[PDB]
Amino acid sequence: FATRVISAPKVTKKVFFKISINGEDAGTIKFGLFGDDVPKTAENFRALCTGEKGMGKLGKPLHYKGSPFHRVIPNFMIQGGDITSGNGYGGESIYGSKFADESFKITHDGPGLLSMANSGPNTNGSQFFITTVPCPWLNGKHVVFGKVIEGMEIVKKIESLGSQSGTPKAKIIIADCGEITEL
Repeated sequence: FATRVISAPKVTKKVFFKISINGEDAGTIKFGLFGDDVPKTAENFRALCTGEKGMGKLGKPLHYKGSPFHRVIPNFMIQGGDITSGNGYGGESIYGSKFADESFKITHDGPGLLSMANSGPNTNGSQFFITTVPCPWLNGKHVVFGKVIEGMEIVKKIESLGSQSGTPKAKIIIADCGEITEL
């Protein structure tokens, strides 16, 4: 029994980041993941929020907790998820290698979409970005797998601390993260 006539992919799992900025609590971003459409990509993100897979092959916990938003470009996107080196060059998926592009069906139609960063075809790891504008030129290059469902004002606050070069003007950390079970 449908309680909303939805114009978007179905949200099948919910996760959250708690954000600190220069060590000060900046609130919670909640995400909904499109697990019916890209289950493997959604599952990778979900597990990295809980840390449940333990230690990765690169010697760091498979866990977003403590990782920074390392590139923040106003009027474009904010990018994070380097859980191994925390500088924008690292990261690891739960699958023991970088994994293939699952689907390009969901497109970068507006702000607040979760999408995988990469370094070419089939190089998904842990790095992700959140759009703050429509980015249709990224369609077919990056796998969209979720969206912000609460705390978009925190995304905008992060975005306002960015720069044209992408170097952020404050230290923005995923202070905590996990799965929303108390649903």
